[PDB]
Amino acid sequence: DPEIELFVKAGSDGESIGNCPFCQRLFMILWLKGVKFNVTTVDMTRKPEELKDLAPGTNPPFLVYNKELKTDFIKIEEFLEQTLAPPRYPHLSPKYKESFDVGCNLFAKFSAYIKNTQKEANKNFEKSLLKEFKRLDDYLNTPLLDEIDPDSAEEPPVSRRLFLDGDQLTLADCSLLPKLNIIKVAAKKYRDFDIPAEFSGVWRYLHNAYAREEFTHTCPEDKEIENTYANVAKQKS
Repeated sequence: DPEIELFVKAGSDGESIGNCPFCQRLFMILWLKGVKFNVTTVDMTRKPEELKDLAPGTNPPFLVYNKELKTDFIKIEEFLEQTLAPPRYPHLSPKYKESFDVGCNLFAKFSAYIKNTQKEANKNFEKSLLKEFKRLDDYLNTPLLDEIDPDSAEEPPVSRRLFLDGDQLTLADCSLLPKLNIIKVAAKKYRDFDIPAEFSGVWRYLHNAYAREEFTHTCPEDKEIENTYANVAKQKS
């Protein structure tokens, strides 16, 4: 294997894994590739010391691959998917771009919702979030074009696939799952929001996903997520 060290955001104690969904994204990618790697946390309250190195534009997440520094979010993902490739490593890119797009819109609506300072606007922001969850629910319940149901074969009426793009974890899941974890924790804490039980596709996905260590063991403690929104989630009225 190559020498890989992933530098992620440290939590409140300056040591634990912090709330950083792109850090978690990269953590999951490395785990799913099956490559040997280390994860080091960076205490962003001690930048002069922790930011070694440097090149001032270096900020977590960043990664050192055989001594080469790699930076800037998606560029790191692209490099890893390219370099850790078959025959030796598994291909993780999803077949369908839509598997990405459904996740980015959802997190944006949550962000608007959790940052809304006007309690009187809560109904609209909540409806907005729910509508995007319904989009995700629909995506997860609608069979993909290449989908073969294990029990009923091709062209099934409803989807029972495990994950966004099929039955294997892909980059699309590495993007969305950390964000879904954030939404679930933060929205419950600060808006008493639960993801509706009626969204059976979303819940099927969550159950499948929380059964995979690659996701659950890369999550920060819930309180790190709660800490992120402690100030911005305060409302007028």
